[PDB]
Amino acid sequence: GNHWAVGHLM
Repeated sequence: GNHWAVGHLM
């Protein structure tokens, strides 16, 4: 996965 962008999928 990616470090950031952890506030969209979940």
